[PDB]
Amino acid sequence: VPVPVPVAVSGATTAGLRAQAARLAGHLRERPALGPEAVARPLLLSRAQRERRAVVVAADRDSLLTGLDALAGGEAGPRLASGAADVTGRVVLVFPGQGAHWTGVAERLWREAPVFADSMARCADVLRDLAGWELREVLVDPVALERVDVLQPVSFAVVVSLAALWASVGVRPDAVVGHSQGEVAAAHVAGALTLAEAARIVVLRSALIARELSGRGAMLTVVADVERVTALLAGFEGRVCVAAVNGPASVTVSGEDGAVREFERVLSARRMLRWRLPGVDFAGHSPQVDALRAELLAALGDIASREPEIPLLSTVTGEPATRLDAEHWYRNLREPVRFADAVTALLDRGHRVFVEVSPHPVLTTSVVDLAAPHRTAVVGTLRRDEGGLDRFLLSAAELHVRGVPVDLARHAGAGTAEV
Repeated sequence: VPVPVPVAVSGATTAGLRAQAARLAGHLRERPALGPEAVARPLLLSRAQRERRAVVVAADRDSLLTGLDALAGGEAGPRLASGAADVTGRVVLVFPGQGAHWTGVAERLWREAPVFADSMARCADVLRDLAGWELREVLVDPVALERVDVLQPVSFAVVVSLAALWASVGVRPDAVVGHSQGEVAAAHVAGALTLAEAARIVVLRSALIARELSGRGAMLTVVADVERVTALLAGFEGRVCVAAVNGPASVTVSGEDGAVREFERVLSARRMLRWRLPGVDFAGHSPQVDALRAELLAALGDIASREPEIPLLSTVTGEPATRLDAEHWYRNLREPVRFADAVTALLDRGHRVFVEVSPHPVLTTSVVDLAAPHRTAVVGTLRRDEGGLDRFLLSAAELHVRGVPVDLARHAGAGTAEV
C-alpha cells in the first residue's frame, strides 16, 4: 500500500498557481514511472513557497494527476487544499468536548502514523491501569462506545494523540482551549497535568456520570444565539438550561429527555436547526450534576497539577485558568461551557490560527463566526469516515497554504527528482 505525500505547488498569483499545476501534470505525463513520492520532497525544500499555494495529498500518480488537473482548471478536489499565504499570528489548539467521535476513528491512524501509534499506546498503558479495558479493542466497538465511561476516556486518548501528531509536524500551541471534557486534554497538552493524572480525572468523572446521570438526560445544540435560546426557554425554568455558549450560532441546552423533546418542538415549529449531541445520555452542565459533587470531590481528592507552560483559557471562566484542583474539575462538568468567551479572549490577544484537534470538526464554524473580521486559518484534524494519515496531511496542508509554518516535509518522503 503506497503512503500519502503532500505535493506542493505555488505561484505569485492564482493564475500562476494554476499554470504551475498544469506544468507539473504535464511533466508527470511525459515521465510515466515518476510517482508523487519522487517529487514531493524537492517541491517543498527546493522551491519558494509563494503567495498562492496548493497541496495535493496523494499516494499514487493517478490520484496526484486528478488533483493537479482539478487545480489547473480551478476546481475543488477531495485531497486538494489551496489558499492565500497571508495568515500571521499565534496558534491555538482547540480540544472538543462531546459529539465529535465516530466509531472506528484512530484505528487506521494507529496503523499509519508512528507518532500517533506511540501516543495511543502510552494512553493505553495509563487506561489499562485505571479502567481495566484495552484501548485499541474498544476503538472499533460501537456498543462499548455508547457507554460514557468508555467513550470519554477513548475520546481523551484520541485527541491527546492527535495533538502529539500535530507537534511532530511542527504545529505547537501558543495557547490551548478545551470545551467541557476537552479542558482536561488541553490542561495535559499545556503541561499542567501528567498523562496519568489527566486520564484519572476523565476515567473517574466519566464513570461517575455513567453510574448516576446516564439515562436521565440529554443535550441539544441549537443554531441560534444565547439571547434567542434564553427567550425560547421561557417556561422551561429548572427543566432545560443553557449548557454551552459556543458562538453566535451555536448554543447547547441540557435536561431530562422528555423536557428536551418539549423544547425541540418549540424549535421545530419555528424552523430552527438543532441536533442531539451524539454519545451523550446525560444532562451535562445542569443542576443534575449537583448530586455528584461529594462523590466526585472524594474520588478526585488532591489533584497533582502544575502551572501550565502555555496559557490555558478555561471554558469554566472564559479566562486564563487558576488552580486546576478537584473543585475546578467539578465546575468543568457543572458550569456552562464558556467556549465563545475563551476563543474571543484569544482573538483579542493576537491568536489567528485555530486547530481543532478532533475526529470531526464540531467547533470550527463557531471559531470562524467569532474570528470575523480578522484574517485567520481555522482547520480541524480528521473527519467522520476519514481517519487516515492522508486526511491528517490534508489538514496540515490547509495550514501550509495559508502561510502557517508546518513541517509537511516530515511526511514528504526521500525524493530527489527535480522539476
